[PDB]
Amino acid sequence: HHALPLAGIKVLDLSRVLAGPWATMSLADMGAEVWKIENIQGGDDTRAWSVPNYKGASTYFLCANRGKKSLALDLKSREGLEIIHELAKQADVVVENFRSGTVERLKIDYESLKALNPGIVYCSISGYGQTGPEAQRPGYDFVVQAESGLMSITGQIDGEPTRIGVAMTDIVAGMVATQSVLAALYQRKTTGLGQYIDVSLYECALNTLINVGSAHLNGGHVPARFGNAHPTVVPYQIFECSDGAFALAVGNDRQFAILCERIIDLPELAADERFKTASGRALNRAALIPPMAERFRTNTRQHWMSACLKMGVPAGQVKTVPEAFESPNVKARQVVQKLESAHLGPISLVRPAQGLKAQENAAYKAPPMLGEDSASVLGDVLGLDGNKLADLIAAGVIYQYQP
Amino acid sequence: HHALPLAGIKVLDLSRVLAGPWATMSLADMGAEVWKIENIQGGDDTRAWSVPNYKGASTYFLCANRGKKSLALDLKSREGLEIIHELAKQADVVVENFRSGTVERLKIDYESLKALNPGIVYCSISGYGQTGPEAQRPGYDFVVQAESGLMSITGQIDGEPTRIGVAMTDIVAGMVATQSVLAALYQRKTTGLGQYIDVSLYECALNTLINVGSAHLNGGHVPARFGNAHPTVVPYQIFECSDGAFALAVGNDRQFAILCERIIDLPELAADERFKTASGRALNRAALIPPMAERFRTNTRQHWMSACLKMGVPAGQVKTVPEAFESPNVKARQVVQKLESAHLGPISLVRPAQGLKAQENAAYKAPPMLGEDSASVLGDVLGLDGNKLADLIAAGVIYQYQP
Repeated sequence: HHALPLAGIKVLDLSRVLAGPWATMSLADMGAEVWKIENIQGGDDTRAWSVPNYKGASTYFLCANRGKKSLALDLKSREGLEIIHELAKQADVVVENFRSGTVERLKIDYESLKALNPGIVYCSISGYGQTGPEAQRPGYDFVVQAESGLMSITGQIDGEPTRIGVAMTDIVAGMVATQSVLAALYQRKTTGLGQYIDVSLYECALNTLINVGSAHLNGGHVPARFGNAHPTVVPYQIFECSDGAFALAVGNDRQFAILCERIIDLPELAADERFKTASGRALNRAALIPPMAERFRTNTRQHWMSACLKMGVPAGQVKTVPEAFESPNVKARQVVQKLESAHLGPISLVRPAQGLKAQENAAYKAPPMLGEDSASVLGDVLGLDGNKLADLIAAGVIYQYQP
Repeated sequence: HHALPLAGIKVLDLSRVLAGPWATMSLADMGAEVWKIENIQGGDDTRAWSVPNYKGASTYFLCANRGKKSLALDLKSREGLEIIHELAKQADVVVENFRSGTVERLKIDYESLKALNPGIVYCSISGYGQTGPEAQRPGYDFVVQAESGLMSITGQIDGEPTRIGVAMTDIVAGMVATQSVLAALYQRKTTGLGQYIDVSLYECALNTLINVGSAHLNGGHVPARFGNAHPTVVPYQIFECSDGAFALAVGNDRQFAILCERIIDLPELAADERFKTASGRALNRAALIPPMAERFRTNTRQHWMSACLKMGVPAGQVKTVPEAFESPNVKARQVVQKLESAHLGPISLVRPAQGLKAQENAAYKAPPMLGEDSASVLGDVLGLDGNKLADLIAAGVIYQYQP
């Protein structure tokens, strides 16, 4: 109905776990055809992560594999490699995040596929990059959160370093890789040529240090833990109320004055030279927060949030994940999306966030069962007849999901 | 030397704070020319956030404004709007994250600029989107972390919900917006037309719930707090050693067996049916972790990490941000980047993570001073002569940084 930007782009998706699979899911969400190549023995690693499960299937797998066609294949087999190379001749993009040396060992490395298809955009996501001393080193989100410095600044001030409840660095690396693939496809419209992309999970994590890292790199400022407070914006933190906590976020000097004179009734704070400007509130933070905290404990959370809403002071409340999906805009903008799996029935996912108009009424293929699309991809893309498909199954080269 | 993918792309950057500025910095990192339009009174909001500062300048501003030309301008002035519209006729992209209704009030909204330039790709980043009940509502990273459910799952199990030490959701929204702009530019090479993009910070945050959200949406599983543990992968968490903590990450059943039989010397665990598979280790987590934790306290952190490295079990250590920038690959791959500011001297930043080869030897403009490039942009892009530039300065329409 509404054509998506990447229609006609074909992706040979060798990725697994989360970082790569999120990149190719995103390319699919923007209109690409994705051929998820999976090992016959269990396929993507996330398929084995069956705690929790929906109707016996990994829920982890569901979150990053919308819109993909699953071809279960024996990559080490002689016949399986031939299939990969025939598909690479048709492919616009290749994405892989195997351990170091795997693609070379399997002859699906960039140089091998480049000879088959010089226009191919080849994207490799690795823990620490393809060069340097730690190139051989495995990359996991939890390790990168520890070593990137994200954990050292996250958590309670006196508490221990804390990880994020999700694998945020893998998501970031997948989003960065999506940018790289898109920009290389854009350049290919002129040069006609592909190229190799080396995305590093660790460098993606370092990029997320933003203001904390730039202060360290410029002036040598040593990072500190601020808990639920911010290191530069004040008052920008959680405050305790009589019945519970609420998040207060003032961005500009005008909002702070409104808070003091119209909501918490401490007009002297807005008059004080220490607290008038945002730079002054950070310096004199120690003197500003305590009187505010005392004032907030006098009323309930709903009282303060209603006052903030009337007066225009940005405030929010800590919501559980189930509460978040009940928010008014989730219902209004139809954020939660219903897809139909032939075998699992309806599957609900958060819709793509790119904000392209052609995505609103787009119909998305549900996350595939292992090998759900083996015969469809081989028939449509390579023209394999029925007889050849039966030979491949008998030899164990391919697997097709059977109800 | 090495041409970048977006060379020749021109961006009219009206964004401020972090989400938008990160999107246009990324477009600049991939080769675009960016015209950062800033209010004469202080410019970007981050410029006022001078705690911490380097040589008196905001370090926060430095992290998201590499590669941009700063034009200090009075957007409400009659002459300033004319400049914006003349630049929009030359622009390939527009990016804005003003409060709701600002662009309409200033006549820089999408419909106004679309008539000037039908090919313009217009990207608007908002807190909750451009439609629905909360469209008028302000969007701040701290509020979205609270309300998206990220805080409810992050932090110690018995502790209070905790935010991330950086504004991760704004970074994610900027990265998503970069994808949207790129995909729309790719489609424009065929259709010849621009389009409007509506990126929602809140929906970008919901996308990051990945496996936690998909389990909730499929099977109604209620999320729980796991602290430094993972909800689905075991043993994947922090363990205490005699002298301190270390992060252990086993992804596959083979690594778990090696850990038990070759490192911690608890071979019975690998033999137990409960702990043999990853799905079984999550179910029987309560019985597996305690014996492992007891075993780790018998030796030092360095002993266990050395053993993990020899045997191939992925492990890591919690590093401070300064420690992270001393890691071997940061030095080898030249991750930290030195730029020259005319007025601040050398400025160090983390290099772009897209992994394009043309970025390795690219030279990047240092983050600009307010109005550092006002005369250069007006002269080069609009052909304004010296006499006209002097009139604009005298009337207060533009500001040029003076040493």
